[PDB]
Amino acid sequence: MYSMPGYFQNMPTIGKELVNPNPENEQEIKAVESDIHESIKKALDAGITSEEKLNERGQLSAMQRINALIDPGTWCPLNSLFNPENNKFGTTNIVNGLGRVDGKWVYIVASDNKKMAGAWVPGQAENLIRCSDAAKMMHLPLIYLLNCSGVEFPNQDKVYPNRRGGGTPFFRNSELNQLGIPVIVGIYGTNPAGGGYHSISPTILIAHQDANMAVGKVPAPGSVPIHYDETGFFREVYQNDLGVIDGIKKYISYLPAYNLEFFRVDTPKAPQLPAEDLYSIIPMNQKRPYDIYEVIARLFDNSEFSEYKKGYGPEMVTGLAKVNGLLVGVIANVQGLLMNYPEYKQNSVGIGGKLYRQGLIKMNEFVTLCARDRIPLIWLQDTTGIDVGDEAEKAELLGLGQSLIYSIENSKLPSLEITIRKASAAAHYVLGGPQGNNTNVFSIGTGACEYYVMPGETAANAMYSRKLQPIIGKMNDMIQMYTDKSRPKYCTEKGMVDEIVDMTEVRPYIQAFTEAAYQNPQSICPMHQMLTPRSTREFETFG
Amino acid sequence: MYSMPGYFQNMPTIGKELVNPNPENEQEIKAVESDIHESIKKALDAGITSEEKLNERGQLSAMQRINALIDPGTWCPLNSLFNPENNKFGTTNIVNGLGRVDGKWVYIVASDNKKMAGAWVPGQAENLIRCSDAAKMMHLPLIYLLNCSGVEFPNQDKVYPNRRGGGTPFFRNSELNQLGIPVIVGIYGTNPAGGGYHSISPTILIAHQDANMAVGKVPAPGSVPIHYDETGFFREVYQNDLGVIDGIKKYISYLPAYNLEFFRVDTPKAPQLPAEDLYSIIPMNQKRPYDIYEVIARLFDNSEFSEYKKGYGPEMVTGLAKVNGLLVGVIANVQGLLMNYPEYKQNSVGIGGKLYRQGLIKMNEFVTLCARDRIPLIWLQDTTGIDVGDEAEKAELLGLGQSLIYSIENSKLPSLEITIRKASAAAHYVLGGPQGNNTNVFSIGTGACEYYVMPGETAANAMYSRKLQPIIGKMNDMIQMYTDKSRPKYCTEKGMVDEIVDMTEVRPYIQAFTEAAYQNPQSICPMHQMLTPRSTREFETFG
Amino acid sequence: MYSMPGYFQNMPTIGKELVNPNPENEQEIKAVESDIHESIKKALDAGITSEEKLNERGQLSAMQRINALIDPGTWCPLNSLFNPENNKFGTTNIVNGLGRVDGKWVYIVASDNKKMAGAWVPGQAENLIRCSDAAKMMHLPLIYLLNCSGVEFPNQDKVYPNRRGGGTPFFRNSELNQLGIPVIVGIYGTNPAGGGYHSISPTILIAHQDANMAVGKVPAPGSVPIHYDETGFFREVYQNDLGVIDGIKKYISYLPAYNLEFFRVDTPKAPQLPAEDLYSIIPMNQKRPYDIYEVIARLFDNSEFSEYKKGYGPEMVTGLAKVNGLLVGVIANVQGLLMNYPEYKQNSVGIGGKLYRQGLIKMNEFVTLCARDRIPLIWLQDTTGIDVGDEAEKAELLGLGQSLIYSIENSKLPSLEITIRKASAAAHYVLGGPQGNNTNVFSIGTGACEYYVMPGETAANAMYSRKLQPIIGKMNDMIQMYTDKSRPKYCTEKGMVDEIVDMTEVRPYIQAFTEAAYQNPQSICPMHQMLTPRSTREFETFG
Repeated sequence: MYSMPGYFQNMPTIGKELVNPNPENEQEIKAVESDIHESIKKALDAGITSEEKLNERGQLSAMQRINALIDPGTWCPLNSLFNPENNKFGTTNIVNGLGRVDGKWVYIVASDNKKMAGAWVPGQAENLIRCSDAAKMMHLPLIYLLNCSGVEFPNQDKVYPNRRGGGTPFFRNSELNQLGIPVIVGIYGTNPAGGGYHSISPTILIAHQDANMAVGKVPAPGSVPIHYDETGFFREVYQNDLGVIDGIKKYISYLPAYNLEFFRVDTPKAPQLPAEDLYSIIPMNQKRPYDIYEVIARLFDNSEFSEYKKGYGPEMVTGLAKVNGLLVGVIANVQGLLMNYPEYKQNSVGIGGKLYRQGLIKMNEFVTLCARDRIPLIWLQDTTGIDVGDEAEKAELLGLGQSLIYSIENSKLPSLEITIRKASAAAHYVLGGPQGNNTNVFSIGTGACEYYVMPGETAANAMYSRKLQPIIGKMNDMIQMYTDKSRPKYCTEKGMVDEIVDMTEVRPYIQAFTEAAYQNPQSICPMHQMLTPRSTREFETFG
Repeated sequence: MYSMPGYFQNMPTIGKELVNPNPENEQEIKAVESDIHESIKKALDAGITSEEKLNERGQLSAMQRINALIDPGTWCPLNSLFNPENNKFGTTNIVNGLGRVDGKWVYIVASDNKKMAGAWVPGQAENLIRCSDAAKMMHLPLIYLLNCSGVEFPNQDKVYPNRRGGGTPFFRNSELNQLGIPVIVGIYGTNPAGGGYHSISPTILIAHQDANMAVGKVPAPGSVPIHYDETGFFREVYQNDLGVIDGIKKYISYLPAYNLEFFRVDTPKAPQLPAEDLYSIIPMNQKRPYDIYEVIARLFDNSEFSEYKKGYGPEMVTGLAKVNGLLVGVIANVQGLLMNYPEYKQNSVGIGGKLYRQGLIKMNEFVTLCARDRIPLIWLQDTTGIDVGDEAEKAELLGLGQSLIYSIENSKLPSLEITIRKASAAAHYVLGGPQGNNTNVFSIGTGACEYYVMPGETAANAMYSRKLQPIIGKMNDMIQMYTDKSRPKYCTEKGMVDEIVDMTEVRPYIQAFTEAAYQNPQSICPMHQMLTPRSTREFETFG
Repeated sequence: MYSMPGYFQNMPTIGKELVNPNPENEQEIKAVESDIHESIKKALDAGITSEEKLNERGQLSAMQRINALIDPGTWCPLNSLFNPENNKFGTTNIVNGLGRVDGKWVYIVASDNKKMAGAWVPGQAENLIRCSDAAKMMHLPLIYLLNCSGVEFPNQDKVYPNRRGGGTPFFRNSELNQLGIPVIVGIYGTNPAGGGYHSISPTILIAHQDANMAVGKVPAPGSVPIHYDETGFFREVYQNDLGVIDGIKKYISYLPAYNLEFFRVDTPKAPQLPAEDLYSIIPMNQKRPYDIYEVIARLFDNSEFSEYKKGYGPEMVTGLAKVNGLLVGVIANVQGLLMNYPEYKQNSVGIGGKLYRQGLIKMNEFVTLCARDRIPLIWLQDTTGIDVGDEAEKAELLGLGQSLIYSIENSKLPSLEITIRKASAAAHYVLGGPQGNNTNVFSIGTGACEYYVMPGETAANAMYSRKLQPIIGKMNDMIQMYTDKSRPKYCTEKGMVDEIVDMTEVRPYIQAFTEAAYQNPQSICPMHQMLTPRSTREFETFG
């Protein structure tokens, strides 16, 4: 009951059973992961009010609202620790991510009512734009669990004005609507001005009986007697938080969505090798290489993988894989030394994690093929950059990196980026990096990830070279600075990567992304009209 | 030789001769203006190298390159003092704005080679995105005068990574290209990594004989012997800065552009009343009202203006005007008390600068009419917000403000916003504010402008009310804070408004915007098929 | 002064000097050509009034208006003999095609005022839609030389009503406008109803002093005293036909257009081998093969050609060429027997003109590559179909033909199709056939062309096989029928091919198409970001 089994089923299998486990490496990754989890716990509990205190007053917390809304085990948080402006509570006062509601993936934004009743705080507008952008790119419904008191008077200058401030999301909600993407808001508590516009901008308004939305024992402006009884802007009103959630569930049940079976090329299948091995496979020792095929084997269905142009551009892996039976294009760095590579140099060894002419061209082609086939791209980054020097320049490397950018921009397909370890240099950008604002929905990273323009020592040796012990002290300060400012938690705090996820969460996020991309795609390529599988086949049989 | 003179020529004239000039007011505005000019002067001269020193080494400064490129008197700088991250030199290391080249308006970005040879600095990516966005919205060619050494090692974390960092503009350049908007780069000096990608991302590459672009007495990687002789990426090479500029001029001469006469409905005509009167008309005393018609009379052709729905929504002026013979829709706040207004209240007086039901609906309609007619919108803001209270709420004010946002988002036309004085509350957003990222090309402000969520005293009285002398001291601190953080220079430094312009520069910026919007529009409504003029007429004759 | 000379200049040259000329073949082609020219002459002179009689009355003919408008030698007529409904005068009462005006290519439609003063006749709406569609696809200005008396009362049922009747072009003109494509009308004589709407629908209205346009010694409704003096719909009025033309020239001079130099990769160069040899090269004996490279050598610049995947899919030629220095992708059938081909059969010989797996995939890829690179496609058809049988079916031939359709539809680029000889079967469709209404601007054919579903004898042998002399008489009748209904003139009369052009006119039409496509393209791929040249190179060097 699937198209072209000859192409899409019984694909080459990859990966080996993990013969030599590494407990110390696993220990190190999990300690990054534990720290992430601990920080999130702390950030979610931070504020001026507790879950307990809110509950007594009649209010669920953001997470209680989310957990009430979603199918169990489907919460994929993003921007959990996003806090670029260093808010004391450690958050942007919203909780956001992907969740599934009776089988339909939705993008969720929940005001954190522990923190000045979900007030605007520095960094929040940016966080919200990342949410609407994800919804836009995926053509995925946006859900607000809204409890927003608007602007705090001390810091209005950082939250009220400007191109990408508190006013942008209301336009972003109109754009979503004009693109045919529904926004659904559950309206809680007092929402004047900023919250009022967050309340009115969505497609569907579900209100709490005690909630209000307004421009700005006299009742709070724009309560239910007004926005239900008079204006009719509140389409439905409910006694309590859970009723509002169930109202939301109801309108979500109304939303268009494919039965994903329509797009499957196979029965969903678990990987053949366990994800827990990733804790041994992906080295915390950034100098150590690993086999990327072992990672791909553990993230994609049945450890199946159909490689595009294997042997050409061996610094990269590009090929098709399946996620819950759905087609994705995977683009992943190869680690390790590459003998007699690259081809434009004599007697040379190539460094895995770097980009050369063939990998760039191979990627350009693959993106373009997947673009045409409407197959979403998942990028697995572990990169140290593009090859440098005049031999690299003559090999067109600069133009090829940019060609890839162009190819990506041309794809107009939702894309996921996963930083396995290193996100560095121009390579981070061109490898479906978060800099492609039209394509990259968001990015995630493992506990083994790190982000920099270039390595600490490279930067230090560069800026201080012209010293031809105190200078060596400045150099090592810079190196440690670069280390400090490239740790997973710091990177996600600045939003360089949207979420640091556990090794056992990577596939789930891939599953969430892929199923959300196929939920209601805006463009289709029938399987029998797909070019990637054919060109892939032809390369294997013709040379 | 123009369509429908009966509609578009001999429009009602507006404005009176300035009978009572105000030298003190003029003195106050010009002192803001002088401070702006002084700061710009200082910021342009700041850095590690002088114009003199660069010239000797063979390099023109950003401004010398710009002035060499553009028709005299056509430079309309934007973001001159944009510096949200507080860079010590006071700039984002680029100089940007609109310029005209042999009659064709272009968007210009010039690396400031006085400042670490045009290195990436905090705030620069954002500044650059404002440039590409303007080019996108207007379908206007983007010109780089590029001299970019890439990343400074101390601050890479603030400039290299993230969704809207140093990598975004390369995607933004690809998008421009895919939208059919050409990017032209004059490549100066050393451009590794970041500069390399700034060099390769454009459509046309004009290089200086000593310039280089690269991924990253051995020659600097990717010099002319490489990118001219080998790769051919440098399409043209020139001996000197001026040759590069002339190369750029040549490719600009190749670009498509209407003779604006095609779109004119009239001979360009100067306003009938002089702009210097604006210095008396627009009060620096923010409590004093003024006649907006006196402003509109001095900014638009022949002081002509064709008002839409005069008498309905008297808190707003909406109507058609001409800019160098071209049709624009003007939306401007009315100042002064409005007797027996608004209509949903009894025995009431309306405050000019505020938005009520009729003005919102009138604006919704006018935007929508202009959208259909492909007439670009110029918004003149002097606003204190939307009417508040449950009578305002029953009058649908929240929904109408949002309707306006939707209408704006629906217009998909380039729009200019000019803050005459007050940019405050939700009103700033909905009045074609910079929060509409798809529509507002940029925004400008006069020396009389000020930006806040709400007035200082309102915020102070709000946050401290529940004190039922030291508290009054905290309140007055906040008030002074709000004043500090709402001055024209501060607002433009944070990019709340892109440029503070002289009263005598407002029309020129309007002329630059309008002519740039009509230079190569992506959509046309023939004049005889326009609805705005007809509906306007019908309202005047039918009631 | 061009990008990447290493890729785009000094391309492999092709073709040989014509050693053995064939006067009889040349005689046969030219007799088809002479017949075409004679028929056009006759059709242009047919009607109720002569050029002489019109001139005396103050009216130029369609062709005099066209010749007055265009640069000499640039007229590329289309649909000259289009007459599907068998109008007695042999035309659709309009004259249409491509013309150049002071260097700007435009699409021209001229009412034939010899024939019931340019009245609506059967087939005319369809002819007009082919004109607006071409203008749309190429983003090329549409010019009406209008002299249209509207509907003839005897045949209103065939011209007035329905989805694609006399009313469609007015919507088509609005769409052009909304797409930013200007329509310019010179209005001559009496234009009531149908002509009135043809007059009002354009962007720019230039009227003759005695002309009128209207909904429907009392003056004809909507004369100059009305539509100039009152309504202002006539933007300009002129004394005479030539003044109107010069008015039109003026507004055309106002239109945006690239200097084509912007897009050139080389100096325009004539082919190295003369086109007159095509008269010997292309065999009128449909059983005889020829070398397609000899044709490509004579149509494209400097007989240069950069082949994509030479040796793979040898039934097709796909590669880049230059037309007046501009990049085009060429897709052409290979003639002759192909030893040991195709690959999915054993001990087989392939027939040139047929499509097999590799050529289909190669074409899919090339279209997709050119799509990404924004390189317009020129298809040279000489085809007898796609390989048949279950070996062809297992080789996915049906799915690959459809994949190609999908690829073409995905390209969203203007495309030209030239039927060198045979346009038959599904192959005609998939080879950038006129059935791709979003992509194929129009199609042209040589005097050696012929169009059928399948050959006469194939159809005869198919329908009568089950006769297991009078039946052989029915079969030969059908064969002769198929011959009758597949001749160049008949095919163009039915609009199967838009124009039959002389062998020496093919390149000129290619030059007209290509320059028109690059005049104002809606999307750009910078040369250094193009993938086709790189993938082409990589195939040559890697295997």
